[PDB]
Amino acid sequence: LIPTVIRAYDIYSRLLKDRIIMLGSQIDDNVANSIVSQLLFLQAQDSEKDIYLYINSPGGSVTAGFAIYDTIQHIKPDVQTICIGMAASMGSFLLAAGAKGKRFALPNAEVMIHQPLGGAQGQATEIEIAANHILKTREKLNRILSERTGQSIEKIQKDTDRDNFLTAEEAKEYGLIDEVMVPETK
Amino acid sequence: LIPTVIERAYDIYSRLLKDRIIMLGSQIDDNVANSIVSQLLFLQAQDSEKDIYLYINSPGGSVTAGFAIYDTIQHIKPDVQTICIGMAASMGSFLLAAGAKGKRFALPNAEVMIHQPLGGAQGQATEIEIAANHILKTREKLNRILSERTGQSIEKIQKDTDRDNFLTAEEAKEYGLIDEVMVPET
Amino acid sequence: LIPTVIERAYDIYSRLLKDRIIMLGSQIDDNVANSIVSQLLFLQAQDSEKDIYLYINSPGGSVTAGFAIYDTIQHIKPDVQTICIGMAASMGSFLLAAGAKGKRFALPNAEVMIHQPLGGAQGQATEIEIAANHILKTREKLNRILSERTGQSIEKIQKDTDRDNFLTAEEAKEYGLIDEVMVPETK
Amino acid sequence: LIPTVIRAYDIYSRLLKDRIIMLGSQIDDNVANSIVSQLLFLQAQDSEKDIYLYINSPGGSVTAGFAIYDTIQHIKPDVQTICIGMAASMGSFLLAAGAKGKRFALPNAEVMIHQPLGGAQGQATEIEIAANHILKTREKLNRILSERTGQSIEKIQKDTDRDNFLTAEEAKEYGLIDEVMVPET
Amino acid sequence: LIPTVIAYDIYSRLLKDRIIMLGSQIDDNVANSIVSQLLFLQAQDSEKDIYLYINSPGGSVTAGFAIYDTIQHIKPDVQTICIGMAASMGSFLLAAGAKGKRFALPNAEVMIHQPLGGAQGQATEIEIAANHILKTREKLNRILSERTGQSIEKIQKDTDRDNFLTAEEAKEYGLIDEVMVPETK
Amino acid sequence: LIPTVIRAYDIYSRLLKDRIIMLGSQIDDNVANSIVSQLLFLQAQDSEKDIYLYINSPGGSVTAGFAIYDTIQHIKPDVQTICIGMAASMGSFLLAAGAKGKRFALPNAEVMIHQPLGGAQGQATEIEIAANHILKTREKLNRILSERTGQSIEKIQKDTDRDNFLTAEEAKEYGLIDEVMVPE
Amino acid sequence: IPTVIRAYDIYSRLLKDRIIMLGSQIDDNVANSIVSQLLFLQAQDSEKDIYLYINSPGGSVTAGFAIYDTIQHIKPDVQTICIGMAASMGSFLLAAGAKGKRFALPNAEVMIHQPLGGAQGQATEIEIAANHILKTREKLNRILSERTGQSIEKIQKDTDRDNFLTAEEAKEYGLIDEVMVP
Amino acid sequence: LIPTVIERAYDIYSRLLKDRIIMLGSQIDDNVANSIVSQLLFLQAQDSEKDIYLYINSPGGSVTAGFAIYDTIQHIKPDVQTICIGMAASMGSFLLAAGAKGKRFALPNAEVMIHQPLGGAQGQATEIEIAANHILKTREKLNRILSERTGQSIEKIQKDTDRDNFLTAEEAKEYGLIDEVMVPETK
Amino acid sequence: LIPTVIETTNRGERAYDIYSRLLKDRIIMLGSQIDDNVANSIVSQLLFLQAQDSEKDIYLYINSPGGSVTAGFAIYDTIQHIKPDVQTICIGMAASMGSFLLAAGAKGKRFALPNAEVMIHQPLGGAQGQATEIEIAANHILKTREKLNRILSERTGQSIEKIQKDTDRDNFLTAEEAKEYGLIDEVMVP
Ligand SMILES: [N-]=[N+]=NCCC[C@H]1C(=O)N(Cc2cccc3ccccc23)C[C@@H]2N(C(=O)NCCCC(F)(F)F)CCC(=O)N21
Ligand SMILES: [N-]=[N+]=NCCC[C@H]1C(=O)N(Cc2cccc3ccccc23)C[C@@H]2N(C(=O)NCCCC(F)(F)F)CCC(=O)N21
Ligand SMILES: [N-]=[N+]=NCCC[C@H]1C(=O)N(Cc2cccc3ccccc23)C[C@@H]2N(C(=O)NCCCC(F)(F)F)CCC(=O)N21
Ligand SMILES: [N-]=[N+]=NCCC[C@H]1C(=O)N(Cc2cccc3ccccc23)C[C@@H]2N(C(=O)NCCCC(F)(F)F)CCC(=O)N21
Ligand SMILES: [N-]=[N+]=NCCC[C@H]1C(=O)N(Cc2cccc3ccccc23)C[C@@H]2N(C(=O)NCCCC(F)(F)F)CCC(=O)N21
Ligand SMILES: [N-]=[N+]=NCCC[C@H]1C(=O)N(Cc2cccc3ccccc23)C[C@@H]2N(C(=O)NCCCC(F)(F)F)CCC(=O)N21
Ligand SMILES: [N-]=[N+]=NCCC[C@H]1C(=O)N(Cc2cccc3ccccc23)C[C@@H]2N(C(=O)NCCCC(F)(F)F)CCC(=O)N21
Ligand SMILES: [N-]=[N+]=NCCC[C@H]1C(=O)N(Cc2cccc3ccccc23)C[C@@H]2N(C(=O)NCCCC(F)(F)F)CCC(=O)N21
Ligand SMILES: [N-]=[N+]=NCCC[C@H]1C(=O)N(Cc2cccc3ccccc23)C[C@@H]2N(C(=O)NCCCC(F)(F)F)CCC(=O)N21
Repeated sequence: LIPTVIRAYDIYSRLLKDRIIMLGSQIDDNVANSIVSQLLFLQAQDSEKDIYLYINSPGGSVTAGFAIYDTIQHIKPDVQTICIGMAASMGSFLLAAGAKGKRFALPNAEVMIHQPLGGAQGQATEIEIAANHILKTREKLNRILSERTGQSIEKIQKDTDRDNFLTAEEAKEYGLIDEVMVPETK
Repeated sequence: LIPTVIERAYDIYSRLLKDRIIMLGSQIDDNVANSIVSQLLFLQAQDSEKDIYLYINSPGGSVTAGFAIYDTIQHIKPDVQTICIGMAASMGSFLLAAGAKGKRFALPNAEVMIHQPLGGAQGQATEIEIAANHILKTREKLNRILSERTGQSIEKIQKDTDRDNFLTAEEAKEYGLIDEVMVPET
Repeated sequence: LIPTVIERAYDIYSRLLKDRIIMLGSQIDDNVANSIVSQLLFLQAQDSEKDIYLYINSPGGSVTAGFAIYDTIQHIKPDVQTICIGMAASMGSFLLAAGAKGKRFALPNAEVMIHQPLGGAQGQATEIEIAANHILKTREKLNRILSERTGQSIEKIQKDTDRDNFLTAEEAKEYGLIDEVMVPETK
Repeated sequence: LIPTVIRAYDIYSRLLKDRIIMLGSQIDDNVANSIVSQLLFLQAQDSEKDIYLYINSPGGSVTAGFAIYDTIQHIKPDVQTICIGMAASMGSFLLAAGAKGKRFALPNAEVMIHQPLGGAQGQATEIEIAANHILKTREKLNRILSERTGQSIEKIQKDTDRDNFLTAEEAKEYGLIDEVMVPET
Repeated sequence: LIPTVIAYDIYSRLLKDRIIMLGSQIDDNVANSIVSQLLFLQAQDSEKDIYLYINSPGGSVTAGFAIYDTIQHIKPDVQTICIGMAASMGSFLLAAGAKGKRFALPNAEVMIHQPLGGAQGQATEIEIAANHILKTREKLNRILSERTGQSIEKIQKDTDRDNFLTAEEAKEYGLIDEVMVPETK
Repeated sequence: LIPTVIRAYDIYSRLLKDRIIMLGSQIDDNVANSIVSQLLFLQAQDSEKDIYLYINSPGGSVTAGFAIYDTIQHIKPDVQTICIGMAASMGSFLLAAGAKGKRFALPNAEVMIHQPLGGAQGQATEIEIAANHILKTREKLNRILSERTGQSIEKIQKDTDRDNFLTAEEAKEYGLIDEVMVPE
Repeated sequence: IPTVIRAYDIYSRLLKDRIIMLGSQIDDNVANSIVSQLLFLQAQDSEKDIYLYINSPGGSVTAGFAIYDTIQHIKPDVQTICIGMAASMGSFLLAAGAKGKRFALPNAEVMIHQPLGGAQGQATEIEIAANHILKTREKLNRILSERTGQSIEKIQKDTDRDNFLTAEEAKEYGLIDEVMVP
Repeated sequence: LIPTVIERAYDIYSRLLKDRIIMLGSQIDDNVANSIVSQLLFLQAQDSEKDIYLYINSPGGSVTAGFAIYDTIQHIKPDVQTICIGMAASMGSFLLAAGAKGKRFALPNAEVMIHQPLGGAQGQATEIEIAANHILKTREKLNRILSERTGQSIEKIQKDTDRDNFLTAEEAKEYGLIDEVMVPETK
Repeated sequence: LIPTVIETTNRGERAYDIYSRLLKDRIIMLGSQIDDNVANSIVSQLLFLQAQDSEKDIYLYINSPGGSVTAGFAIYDTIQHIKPDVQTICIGMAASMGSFLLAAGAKGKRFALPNAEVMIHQPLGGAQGQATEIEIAANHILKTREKLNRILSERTGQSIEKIQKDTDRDNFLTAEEAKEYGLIDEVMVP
């Protein structure tokens, strides 16, 4: 049950009013379509002011993740990315896809990078097509990470061969984020 | 949970429909086709001249449902722009190609896939024959229209759709399924 | 799932009903038939002169639910237009063929299918006989009305419905199931 | 529990000693392999004496049936066919396949003929291949039935379009069997 | 069915007075809602205390840290009040409240244990998962050490298995500052 | 379908306006959280006026029950308890937890007391911990019942060993309630 | 399964006259049995022909290759006789019989296609499985070319999808030598 | 149905055991290991000098069950030949490599596969650590023995077993898992 | 499918299933999870072998993940009761009650092959119902553990308190480690 805040907003709709979008679950097409539409709407409201993408996600669909990636790059406003809780797989990809100098993580947040997961069954030719497709998809993802992080493509491939868990501070020095957002007031 | 925007209160997809943006964001069944057909007809009645924008993030689905969307696009006066974000596969890519000439787009990292239609039949040989003839006719009809829409020959469409054929956004433009790859201008 | 329209706030399908368009967009069960019957009666009461438009994207379903729609169409004063978009199969195509003469339409890539009715029976020989005779009378009743609506003879309908018979929008017109293929004029 | 008779035999193996093979179930590969083995065994014991194929079966696999059919035709001994209870689909095809003048049914035995059953899922090209395969298989069945019964291929195709039940007498005059084996007073 | 007051649902009414309800197993949905609420209450009033009700058996560690980090990031003191139970990540969040303002009511139950997880597949994948959960445990223990005043190794021994504590025992442990006494009538 | 009464209220929210809280189901964390919130709301609405806790419950979670218990004792207003239908296990504990002199049952209401239920699976040391935990919980429940009823702990222990059903009148003489509320 | 009279079950009686029955889907259990039978028949008599009955929809590739290698290893000629059907690895094994001694009965069905498989998990795991089944296909197609006389590129085209053949069509393709007429 | 052979009525696998052939033709579990251990012990007692022949067509399975077989092979006096027919995967290929040196074979089209051991663990971080340390020790143990049996270095074994690694019979020979590919006589 | 072995005699052919042939030479196979069926069979086998010869050694083969404690104690007590020495040999694995029974073999005749795995841990159980029912089950399994630990201490030479710490969680041991622990006497080398 999502609480209401007083016009009357559900808490997530209230956050959208101050240009905060919530990527808070597994990335499927429904989540992507919603985050795309929110990005488009916020552009139309104001092309100058920053948008804030909250990321607490284990990842999910690559294609759905790319719907969000492209929409972030297409629109005029800077899209800040803030990892809170965890950003894994396509979650961590989108965290690195934020506007330069405005990608953050909170101190105890967990960033994880790995290679894409998929499947194929049937004839040897069908297996070959699926294998060729997912290998092209991985290289596409590794290319963009290399550009976004400033690590070489070969380093990205080695480090994503298996699940690679990084602390907030480790994700900064890797180049996935720009800053560990510390508690100033405390 | 779909967020709400206030600018009167709209759910996000209804706010997009106010600016003539329809969302084809899931598998194509009869329910999705009927919702889209109704949105198309409604937007015509509001304004028969202004452009409609059909967002496509879909893996295809039912062929007859897809054709309900196709025929309703062609019937109405407004240009329906097609925009592949995320992925457009099978009947999704067909409906991408059915967009108004000069206004079929795909974002850079969007995935396009074409293949032949999928079906099934069980029972007596006479029933298998009838179902086999039906799905072959259905493929000829799809290949006919894809040839007319892309500029490729029917024989090339049939070879290239014999098994799953993945295409980048740029490869989709070279093939004639889209007109432009919508680059990040800003 | 369903988008809202502000033109008072309507869900999209309700906005279409305001312009006398009814959506038969699913498998025909009793819930669907009751809704459509209630819509037909409402539109009559608003205006007995103006046309009603029955959008048909349906694979068929319950025969009796189909006849609930059929009888309510024939009972009311207004002409009810039928427009096949996507597909109209089994009782879907029967209802497509039940539209007011000269106002049964299909868009060019719509699919039409006709067959005999489907049913079942399990138990004693006497119960199987009763169920068999019932479904046979139902088929004759369906074929008699299809003959009258299309102009084809009862024996031609019985051969052409013996198995699944797929027809294009154009083939549906020349069979007599529709009157006109609604071609795109602006293109 | 199959009873034993006395050298001790289970009852079916006792029947096999007198050259009687029991086709008493759905025709799958295991049943076909056993009957094929039995036919080859009985040939080796005596290439001349008749073999008696009891048929109480609803049919089953077409390829498994043709394993039985071809093995019947290949071997030297005449293979009598006896429909008791029922012979349906490939069961009735095998009933018709017996040695000429030696295909029998008992008076209340049921004979049914229909077209083959199958299935296909996936791409339109895969569906096309399965359709063409099963249609060829039906033509193959109807051609052999035509030769065996004396009826035309076109009549067999009309009479097998839907389930078609026949009495013993009706199956005789159709040409599926030669005689109705009546009980003596 | 949640009751309404005049029109707020009861939980939304509590949120109007800066009370947030952590009353279920901690998953990502619950974490995102609480994070959103914490950020909203900061924006309304950056000075005034927030009150975090905890009746939770724990759940996801990463979801718990989403809540933990947001509490530490915002300016307002976040009071924590254990009512019913605070277990696992629940008790971690109870200890994470503003110093001097972590409470439990007299019959509330506080439980602490080590995190739970899983791994299946190759030895190398099991190794990676094992090193990951051990690092997560050390991170949890380091922060609990800081919050309670107890040593990291005392936390490790005391969380090796389920360790149930009364409200009073939790206070002397350093998980809470006070056992909340009844209001003055 | 819960009926509405007319400002429009669903029937339970209407009862909440007049300081009546419904504990009408199994006690889990959700029920407890709702009731806790209602008790805190009614305190803020008026610190003086009585609150009425309707109890028709088979019990449930002990920790969820203690969330309701502690919140009752915390707040300023007297909380009346009224058992209608049944109060079993933690249900009867909460019945007994009402303000002194204002714990009621209607004449055919069923009151049942028993010991807590739980479980454990795994290693002997895990079983021991789970066993020690549930025994301390029983000692905690029995100590508070002793105080609330006037019965000795050892009498509570014997009487809760197995399921012990009590009539409304029997509940009064035991000390779980103060009065059987007769027809007016 | 009936008995004949010492007492034999019918399949064991056929093994006494050097006949092996491949009458089911090819899994490891069927392959271990047939390999053991082949070895036993070699030891009894290294010169006399062995007769492999084939009524099989195919099955595991590796299990099929257990039977294939053992046929090629032993001294006796193994005749292959397709009765009912020989599909996929069943047809591969049919083509593997001694040269001039591969048969099918008139109405027997022979089918050839490419091997089936599957893979799930990481892209690197999918790549390995893809490369493995592609190698397995080249190996199967290579041997069929040698056994039939057809080119590797013709075998790859004809096995791209399910391809059904009559007994007569199997002869002129080179999968068998003779149609055994009654 | 396993066929019977008469000379004394043996089932076909028992007939093979008479001539000192043991069949490892399935997934390795405790039952299979116990049976193979017992056969090895029995064959030793019959004749401590003559070779034993271990047929391997197996996808592998339990590591401890596999080591039951490994140790019993090494314990007994007779040489235990190994012959891969069809496939030897994981612990299957380990046991293939464990045959008497100079007497480890594969037929030309036999698939040999080497990877790292598989396992799992659910529960507390401490319980996950114990299960992780156990399987890592087990992999080191397997890799050390493979090194001694093949002549390859431990670090090369480590890299080549990190993922599923399929080898042909010939590739298994040059890797050192087998000594000979048993080619057929011409034609 | 358990293979059968046929040996020629002067008066025909004698057929044994392989495990029954091992029993002829006083070898008993503990090759599975220890349930009551496994225990009863092993108990009966021990009793039979005693009656055949009260002086000759019996050989207990152990490849077992453990199982029922009471079933294990059926085997344990029967071993101790009979006169013949019962050698124990771990091949593959001996875990939990498996390793306990390994440790229970005749002093000096407990073995393991070099790559055999030996694991010790505390007993497993469960309880559901009333607090008092939980108490009884808890007290019962705790007494069972004390009983297991006390006998292991006598058999290994390790103190009760070290056994308790070493069995608190799953403790995997190599064959050599099991020797030095006192669970076995010798690693039987090739
Ligand atoms: N180079 N260049 N660029 C700018 C051309 C954008 C173009 C277009 O292609 N689309 C298609 C589209 C659909 C869905 C999601 C998308 C995400 C990323 C990009 C495109 C998307 C919609 C957009 N409109 C708009 O924003 N209207 C304002 C209303 C937005 C609302 F408030 F409804 F959200 C309507 C007017 C128009 O011409 N366009
Ligand atoms: N170009 N051209 N033309 C020819 C006019 C079309 C004609 C008709 O055939 N239909 C049937 C129909 C139903 C459903 C979906 C369809 C999709 C494609 C084609 C037809 C469809 C409805 C339409 N009306 C309308 O749009 N009224 C405006 C309201 C629209 C709303 F806002 F409700 F959506 C009512 C008046 C009328 O005569 N028609
Ligand atoms: N002989 N004769 N014939 C023509 C008068 C019809 C007659 C009748 O038989 N019914 C029964 C009926 C119920 C439900 C669905 C039906 C569908 C098809 C036919 C009948 C139906 C109701 C109708 N009314 C009405 O339409 N009122 C207008 C309001 C309609 C609304 F707007 F509510 F939908 C009330 C007054 C009345 O006498 N009748
Ligand atoms: N006409 N004619 N033809 C007989 C010559 C045929 C030839 C052959 O092709 N086969 C293969 C075969 C296998 C299985 C089932 C089959 C069914 C139909 C046809 C062939 C079959 C076996 C047969 N043998 C035999 O029958 N031996 C007698 C013993 C039989 C037993 F008693 F074991 F069953 C061994 C000697 C031999 O050269 N052949
Ligand atoms: N001290 N300090 N520092 C740093 C300034 C915070 C900064 C920011 O980093 N975010 C990202 C963010 C998103 C979601 C959850 C988060 C939880 C914890 C931290 C960050 C979070 C959003 C925030 N905004 C805001 O609060 N606007 C007021 C409305 C809040 C609402 F009412 F909607 F909740 C918009 C303006 C802005 O610059 N920021
Ligand atoms: N004011 N005061 N006082 C009395 C001081 C109590 C103190 C506190 O400890 N909490 C924590 C708390 C949370 C949830 C359930 C609890 C149940 C029992 C005890 C504590 C609870 C919240 C409370 N607030 C309040 O009641 N505000 C009134 C509105 C209540 C509403 F109507 F929203 F329910 C906010 C102001 C405040 O300092 N407190
Ligand atoms: N030419 N050539 N060939 C074969 C002699 C090779 C050699 C060998 O490599 N094996 C291993 C082996 C096991 C299982 C299946 C196999 C299949 C194909 C090849 C090998 C196989 C066993 C064989 N023996 C034998 O056949 N003894 C006869 C009895 C056979 C029985 F009747 F038991 F089956 C024991 C004596 C011996 O040195 N060998
Ligand atoms: N030097 N040295 N070393 C070691 C002496 C071996 C010793 C022993 O330790 N065992 C235990 C044992 C059980 C099960 C499987 C084992 C596998 C590998 C090693 C041991 C095994 C049994 C063996 N016996 C025997 O083989 N008898 C021959 C008949 C065997 C039969 F035919 F029954 F299988 C009985 C006489 C005897 O003293 N031993
Ligand atoms: N030391 N010690 N001694 C053995 C004398 C003990 C005594 C007894 O208490 N039992 C009960 C018993 C039952 C089952 C399992 C047991 C396991 C452990 C102890 C006892 C068991 C049976 C035994 N008998 C016997 O062994 N007869 C020999 C035949 C054995 C066979 F071959 F059948 F297995 C019959 C004669 C007799 O007085 N006894």
